[PDB]
Amino acid sequence: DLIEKSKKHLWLPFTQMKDYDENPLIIESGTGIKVKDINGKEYYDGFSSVWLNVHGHRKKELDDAIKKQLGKIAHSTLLGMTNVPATQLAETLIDISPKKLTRVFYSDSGAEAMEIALKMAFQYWKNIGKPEKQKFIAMKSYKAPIPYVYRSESGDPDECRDQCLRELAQLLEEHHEEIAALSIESMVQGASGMIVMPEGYLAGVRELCTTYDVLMIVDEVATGFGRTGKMFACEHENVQPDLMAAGKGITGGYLPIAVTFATEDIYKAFYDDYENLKTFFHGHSYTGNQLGCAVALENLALFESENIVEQVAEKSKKLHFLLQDLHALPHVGDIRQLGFMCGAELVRSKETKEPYPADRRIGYKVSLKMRELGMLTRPLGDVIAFLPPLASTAEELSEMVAIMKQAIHEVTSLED
Amino acid sequence: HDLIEKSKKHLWLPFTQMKDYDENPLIIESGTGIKVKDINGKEYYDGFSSVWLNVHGHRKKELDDAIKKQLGKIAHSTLLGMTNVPATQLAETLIDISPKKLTRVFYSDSGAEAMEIALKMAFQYWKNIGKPEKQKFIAMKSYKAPIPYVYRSESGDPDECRDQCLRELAQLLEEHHEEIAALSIESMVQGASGMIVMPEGYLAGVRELCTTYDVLMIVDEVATGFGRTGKMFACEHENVQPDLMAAGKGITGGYLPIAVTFATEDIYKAFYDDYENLKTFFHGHSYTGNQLGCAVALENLALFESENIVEQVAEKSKKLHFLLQDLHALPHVGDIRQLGFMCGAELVRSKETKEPYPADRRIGYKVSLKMRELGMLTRPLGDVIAFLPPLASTAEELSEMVAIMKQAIHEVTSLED
Ligand SMILES: *Cc1c(COP(=O)(O)O)cnc(C)c1O
Ligand SMILES: *Cc1c(COP(=O)(O)O)cnc(C)c1O
Repeated sequence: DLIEKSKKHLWLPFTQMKDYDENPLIIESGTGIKVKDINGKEYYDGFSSVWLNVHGHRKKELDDAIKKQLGKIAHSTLLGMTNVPATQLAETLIDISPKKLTRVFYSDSGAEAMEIALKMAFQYWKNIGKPEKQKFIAMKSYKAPIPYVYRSESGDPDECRDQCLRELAQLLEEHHEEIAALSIESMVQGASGMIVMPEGYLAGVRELCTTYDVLMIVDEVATGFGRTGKMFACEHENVQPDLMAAGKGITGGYLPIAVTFATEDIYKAFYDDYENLKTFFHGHSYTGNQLGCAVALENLALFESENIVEQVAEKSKKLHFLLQDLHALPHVGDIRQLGFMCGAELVRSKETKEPYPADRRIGYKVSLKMRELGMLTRPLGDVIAFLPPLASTAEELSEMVAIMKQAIHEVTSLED
Repeated sequence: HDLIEKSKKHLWLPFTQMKDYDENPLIIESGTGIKVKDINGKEYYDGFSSVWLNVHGHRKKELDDAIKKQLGKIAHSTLLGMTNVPATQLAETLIDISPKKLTRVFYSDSGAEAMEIALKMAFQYWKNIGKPEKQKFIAMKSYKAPIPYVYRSESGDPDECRDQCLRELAQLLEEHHEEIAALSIESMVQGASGMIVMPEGYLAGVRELCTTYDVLMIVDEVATGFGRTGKMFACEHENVQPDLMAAGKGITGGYLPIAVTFATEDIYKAFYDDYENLKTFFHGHSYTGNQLGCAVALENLALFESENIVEQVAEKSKKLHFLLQDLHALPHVGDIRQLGFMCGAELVRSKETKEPYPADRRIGYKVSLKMRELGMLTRPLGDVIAFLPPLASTAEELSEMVAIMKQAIHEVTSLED
């Protein structure tokens, strides 16, 4: 009856509370890559608690890092001063980030880190006397398209790539003098349905931004910290962001810490005598929280000593083969994967690739079937996301993929 | 030495000119009670409660234990489409201690996120119920409307100031309410603007006008929340019932980032419907309802109960007032403002010009640096020296911090004429 109480006082993020009331779920504990509910039923953490859990739950080293920091101080401010763990973590993050990035600006969430990146971009140009550069390009302000090869007319990766790059170039051509920055997810569009960008695409946008003197903001909130088989996904194409947002996996999934990385050139445009009004007057009260910073330092220590990134890249090879036989199912239209970042797009006809009408709630229905079959994930429309913890074993991966295959079949054959 | 050099090499600090940090850096290593200790071993009174969030002091044993216990279960699992135990229990406790009309808890990571969520809730509320014209908001200082600043008003009278500002609000609402979704206001004290305490009856007046003109009242309790003004929430001072209320900072006793937007049932129910009907509030964050933060918040609220912090703040605030009135007598202290443990001393170049020092003399900053050498941290708000001591501060500690502040103020300010 914590259950009937839950229905009374909560308002959950991104969720229709009527859906919640009809199918409540309350998690009590976790161990390894499984979480347990208040009835004792276990589930594989098939989405890494929304793309942030790295080493599974109750990871000893992580538990210990927080316990240790408690023994010193939980929180002191970064407003006008600093603390030991935030400073140490800043140096460590800079060691592993793309080389052009030299500064760490903390915040609480990935959304905050992105918002800061945009404000930085905007004020940067104003600070250096170019107040005309105030517009933004959001790749899906002006908007420019990212390749969606699966639903393209050519079905051709680099045709699609080149055509999208041509359209961005046109946008850049006639408005660059007015544009402060372009924002883009690194390599994989998450919320859009785990859409992996064709080779050379991200590199191409970097090139255009440099050419037309526009700051490139790269969102690594989902992709960062090993998720795609590289520490940061922009390593796949050797891209150097001007500003880079990270969060989620940074703390191994334990606590809210997020970061906006900037280059030295951006930082110095705000560095001056106070009187000169160059200061970046933004931030948050919990910025650089010791508890969160302490757990992130140990998270990173583990990446190094557990060779997590190599292990992810290795395991991703067999994972691909498991997924392709998933492709065989009558309603699996497309399989998309980069590292442990995967999605299975569901469709009513794989020949015409016509989707189900949204009102058949296929994605939701699959997620519920997987739930009863003992696995958590979150659907994106009718794309079944699969983002297993980075510590997942080959065995655990094959078990999670099997549950996906069964749920998809059991649901979609009724067409639900 | 190299910690200090590394600090200058890779950090970009919030709300701070890094050149200022570079010439006077400060790195904190630990905390005990209401004191923090830097890496050189120098100790400082936490005069601003680590920027208005520290409640019981640092390394509060019960707080530490609460987090260790929760670690033994699970650190984080999602509230996206499901929930967890600590977040569920905390929500019930929060509803019990919050204004009665507020029945729903929507978690986020920060006070800013919780205010952003309140705005989006209000906007979509009106659209959901078929009045999409209600798309603007009022921000008290979107239309802006003025809050009473009694100290440098014509009359210097609270009632007169209150009544005038309410008259301006009423006219704005009379003329534009059909286009307005919500009004946003800090509860009783404007913090960042200089710890400006609202005159008696003003907040209630705002609530009445909002109700009268069908505008949702968003009350920001991020600074005032959790005992800071000598009530659990500041809107208790005038018995006001917000439509939406933002809370953060002190919620966890100052340990961890968790935040809440409270809503009424009428608001909640406008988003509750068959999914196909498109009433859903599609916003939120990945760390919403984080177990570690919710666990420490539950123990924070337990300690509020078992030590009645709120009554103690209200009691100690009486003597604090006397100590501040003493400060008020210094040549360059123009005004003293206080509600509970939420205080500011406004510094002026002339007491009955109340002419401020030119901003470029950096008086507030200079005073804050002098307090630092004197063993006490705070942050100035322009030339207002904020004083927001942890709620657990003793009468003796309160007198000690006020004395450092007094000394710092005359020491700096006597050299500026
Ligand atoms: C602290 C504060 C905020 C912002 O909260 P953050 O956690 O720093 O993002 C909002 N409103 C008021 C009144 C505050 O004091
Ligand atoms: C998670 C996510 C965000 C937002 O992060 P929050 O912590 O939920 O605010 C931003 N960008 C991307 C790519 C994300 O995956």
